[PDB]
Amino acid sequence: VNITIKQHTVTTTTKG
Repeated sequence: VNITIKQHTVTTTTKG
């Protein structure tokens, strides 16, 4: 899975 990862990455990436 790369959904949760990409998600948890939005926390440190704040991608919109």
